[PDB]
Amino acid sequence: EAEAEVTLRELQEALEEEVLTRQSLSREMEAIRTDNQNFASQLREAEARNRDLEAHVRQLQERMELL
Amino acid sequence: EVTLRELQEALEEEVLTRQSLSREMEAIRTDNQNFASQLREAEARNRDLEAHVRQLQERMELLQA
Amino acid sequence: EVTLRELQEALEEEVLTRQSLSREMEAIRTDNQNFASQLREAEARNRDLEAHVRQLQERMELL
Repeated sequence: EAEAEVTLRELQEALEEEVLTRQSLSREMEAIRTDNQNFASQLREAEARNRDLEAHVRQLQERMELL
Repeated sequence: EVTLRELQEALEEEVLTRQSLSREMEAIRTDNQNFASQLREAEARNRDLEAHVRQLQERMELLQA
Repeated sequence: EVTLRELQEALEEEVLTRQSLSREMEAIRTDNQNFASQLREAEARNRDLEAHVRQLQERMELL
Protein backbone atom coordinates (compact mmCIF):
# COMPACT_ATOMS: atom_id res chain seq x y z
CA GLU A 1 0.00 0.00 0.00
CA ALA A 2 1.13 3.48 1.19
CA GLU A 3 -0.42 5.74 3.83
CA ALA A 4 -1.89 7.92 1.02
CA GLU A 5 -3.72 4.98 -0.57
CA VAL A 6 -5.15 4.01 2.82
CA THR A 7 -6.43 7.49 3.49
CA LEU A 8 -8.01 7.65 -0.03
CA ARG A 9 -9.88 4.31 0.45
CA GLU A 10 -11.02 5.30 3.96
CA LEU A 11 -12.25 8.57 2.48
CA GLN A 12 -14.30 6.61 -0.04
CA GLU A 13 -15.83 4.53 2.76
CA ALA A 14 -16.65 7.64 4.78
CA LEU A 15 -18.33 9.15 1.73
CA GLU A 16 -20.37 5.98 1.14
CA GLU A 17 -21.60 6.11 4.78
CA GLU A 18 -22.61 9.76 4.31
CA VAL A 19 -24.54 8.88 1.17
CA LEU A 20 -26.46 6.15 2.99
CA THR A 21 -27.30 8.56 5.80
CA ARG A 22 -28.43 11.31 3.34
CA GLN A 23 -30.50 8.69 1.45
CA SER A 24 -32.44 7.99 4.64
CA LEU A 25 -32.98 11.76 4.99
CA SER A 26 -34.28 11.84 1.41
CA ARG A 27 -36.94 9.21 2.31
CA GLU A 28 -37.91 11.11 5.47
CA MET A 29 -38.38 14.37 3.61
CA GLU A 30 -40.40 12.52 0.93
CA ALA A 31 -42.89 11.37 3.63
CA ILE A 32 -42.99 14.96 4.75
CA ARG A 33 -43.88 16.11 1.19
CA THR A 34 -46.66 13.50 0.89
CA ASP A 35 -48.03 14.47 4.33
CA ASN A 36 -48.05 18.08 3.12
CA GLN A 37 -49.88 17.35 -0.16
CA ASN A 38 -52.49 15.63 2.06
CA PHE A 39 -52.74 18.57 4.43
CA ALA A 40 -53.46 20.87 1.45
CA SER A 41 -56.37 18.64 0.29
CA GLN A 42 -57.72 18.11 3.83
CA LEU A 43 -57.79 21.85 4.49
CA ARG A 44 -59.61 22.50 1.20
CA GLU A 45 -62.18 19.85 1.99
CA ALA A 46 -62.69 21.19 5.55
CA GLU A 47 -63.13 24.68 4.16
CA ALA A 48 -65.86 23.46 1.76
CA ARG A 49 -67.62 21.50 4.52
CA ASN A 50 -67.75 24.61 6.67
CA ARG A 51 -69.14 26.71 3.77
CA ASP A 52 -71.83 24.07 3.31
CA LEU A 53 -72.75 24.26 7.00
CA GLU A 54 -72.68 28.08 6.95
CA ALA A 55 -75.22 28.03 4.07
CA HIS A 56 -77.46 25.62 5.97
CA VAL A 57 -77.34 27.75 9.11
CA ARG A 58 -78.21 30.90 7.08
CA GLN A 59 -81.29 29.06 5.80
CA LEU A 60 -82.29 28.12 9.36
CA GLN A 61 -81.77 31.71 10.60
CA GLU A 62 -84.06 32.94 7.81
CA ARG A 63 -86.62 30.23 8.49
CA MET A 64 -86.48 31.08 12.20
CA GLU A 65 -87.37 34.75 11.57
CA LEU A 66 -90.26 33.79 9.29
CA LEU A 67 -91.72 31.47 11.83
CA GLU B 1 -9.17 1.24 -6.70
CA VAL B 2 -10.95 4.59 -6.61
CA THR B 3 -8.84 7.59 -7.76
CA LEU B 4 -8.61 11.17 -6.45
CA ARG B 5 -10.69 12.51 -9.28
CA GLU B 6 -13.32 9.74 -9.00
CA LEU B 7 -13.71 10.49 -5.26
CA GLN B 8 -13.90 14.19 -6.03
CA GLU B 9 -16.68 13.59 -8.59
CA ALA B 10 -18.64 11.35 -6.25
CA LEU B 11 -18.35 13.96 -3.47
CA GLU B 12 -19.51 16.80 -5.78
CA GLU B 13 -22.50 14.72 -6.84
CA GLU B 14 -23.46 13.94 -3.24
CA VAL B 15 -23.20 17.69 -2.47
CA LEU B 16 -25.50 18.45 -5.44
CA THR B 17 -28.12 15.86 -4.30
CA ARG B 18 -28.03 17.19 -0.73
CA GLN B 19 -28.24 20.81 -1.95
CA SER B 20 -31.44 19.84 -3.86
CA LEU B 21 -32.87 18.48 -0.56
CA SER B 22 -31.92 21.67 1.24
CA ARG B 23 -33.85 23.72 -1.37
CA GLU B 24 -36.88 21.40 -1.02
CA MET B 25 -36.83 21.97 2.70
CA GLU B 26 -37.42 25.68 1.96
CA ALA B 27 -40.67 24.82 0.13
CA ILE B 28 -41.74 22.62 2.99
CA ARG B 29 -41.26 25.35 5.62
CA THR B 30 -43.26 27.74 3.36
CA ASP B 31 -46.11 25.34 3.13
CA ASN B 32 -46.04 24.66 6.89
CA GLN B 33 -46.35 28.31 7.76
CA ASN B 34 -49.23 28.76 5.27
CA PHE B 35 -51.04 25.67 6.49
CA ALA B 36 -50.82 26.88 10.11
CA SER B 37 -52.44 30.17 9.08
CA GLN B 38 -55.11 28.37 7.06
CA LEU B 39 -55.90 26.09 10.09
CA ARG B 40 -56.26 29.18 12.33
CA GLU B 41 -58.67 30.66 9.80
CA ALA B 42 -60.72 27.53 9.76
CA GLU B 43 -60.76 27.32 13.52
CA ALA B 44 -62.10 30.77 13.67
CA ARG B 45 -64.81 30.33 11.02
CA ASN B 46 -65.97 27.23 12.97
CA ARG B 47 -65.95 29.13 16.30
CA ASP B 48 -68.12 31.78 14.58
CA LEU B 49 -70.55 29.24 13.21
CA GLU B 50 -70.76 27.60 16.76
CA ALA B 51 -71.89 30.91 18.13
CA HIS B 52 -74.61 31.33 15.46
CA VAL B 53 -75.90 27.84 16.11
CA ARG B 54 -75.91 28.52 19.90
CA GLN B 55 -77.96 31.69 19.23
CA LEU B 56 -80.43 29.74 17.06
CA GLN B 57 -80.86 27.19 19.89
CA GLU B 58 -81.58 30.10 22.29
CA ARG B 59 -84.09 31.70 19.88
CA MET B 60 -85.84 28.32 19.57
CA GLU B 61 -86.05 28.00 23.38
CA LEU B 62 -87.66 31.50 23.49
CA LEU B 63 -90.11 30.70 20.73
CA GLN B 64 -91.09 27.36 22.30
CA ALA B 65 -91.64 29.21 25.60
CA GLU C 1 -4.87 21.41 -7.16
CA VAL C 2 -7.08 18.90 -5.31
CA THR C 3 -5.39 17.14 -2.43
CA LEU C 4 -6.56 14.27 -0.27
CA ARG C 5 -6.54 16.88 2.54
CA GLU C 6 -8.93 19.19 0.70
CA LEU C 7 -11.28 16.25 -0.07
CA GLN C 8 -11.32 15.16 3.66
CA GLU C 9 -12.17 18.71 4.66
CA ALA C 10 -14.79 19.05 1.94
CA LEU C 11 -16.47 15.84 3.17
CA GLU C 12 -16.40 17.08 6.76
CA GLU C 13 -18.11 20.34 5.66
CA GLU C 14 -20.77 18.41 3.74
CA VAL C 15 -21.39 16.13 6.80
CA LEU C 16 -21.92 19.31 8.97
CA THR C 17 -24.40 20.69 6.49
CA ARG C 18 -26.27 17.48 6.08
CA GLN C 19 -26.44 17.00 9.90
CA SER C 20 -27.99 20.48 10.23
CA LEU C 21 -30.59 19.54 7.58
CA SER C 22 -31.40 16.31 9.52
CA ARG C 23 -32.16 18.38 12.61
CA GLU C 24 -34.51 20.60 10.66
CA MET C 25 -36.29 17.56 9.23
CA GLU C 26 -36.67 16.12 12.76
CA ALA C 27 -38.23 19.39 13.97
CA ILE C 28 -40.67 19.42 11.02
CA ARG C 29 -41.64 15.73 11.40
CA THR C 30 -42.65 16.54 15.03
CA ASP C 31 -44.36 19.77 13.96
CA ASN C 32 -46.34 18.06 11.15
CA GLN C 33 -47.62 15.52 13.68
CA ASN C 34 -48.86 18.17 16.07
CA PHE C 35 -50.39 19.96 13.12
CA ALA C 36 -52.26 16.89 11.79
CA SER C 37 -53.62 16.38 15.38
CA GLN C 38 -54.92 19.97 15.33
CA LEU C 39 -56.48 19.47 11.93
CA ARG C 40 -58.32 16.28 13.10
CA GLU C 41 -59.63 18.25 16.12
CA ALA C 42 -61.07 20.85 13.75
CA GLU C 43 -62.66 18.14 11.60
CA ALA C 44 -64.20 16.67 14.78
CA ARG C 45 -65.64 20.00 15.89
CA ASN C 46 -67.22 20.60 12.48
CA ARG C 47 -68.79 17.02 12.60
CA ASP C 48 -70.21 17.81 16.04
CA LEU C 49 -71.63 21.16 14.80
CA GLU C 50 -73.21 19.35 11.78
CA ALA C 51 -75.03 17.07 14.25
CA HIS C 52 -76.34 20.06 16.21
CA VAL C 53 -77.54 21.76 13.01
CA ARG C 54 -79.46 18.63 12.08
CA GLN C 55 -81.16 18.57 15.46
CA LEU C 56 -82.15 22.26 15.04
CA GLN C 57 -83.52 21.60 11.54
CA GLU C 58 -85.62 18.74 12.90
CA ARG C 59 -86.93 20.76 15.87
CA MET C 60 -87.75 23.64 13.56
CA GLU C 61 -89.81 21.34 11.31
CA LEU C 62 -91.84 20.11 14.31
CA LEU C 63 -93.02 23.74 14.47
